[PDB]
Amino acid sequence: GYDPATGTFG
Repeated sequence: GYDPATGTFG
């Protein structure tokens, strides 16, 4: 779920 690339959650 967590977006590591952008550092968000989607």
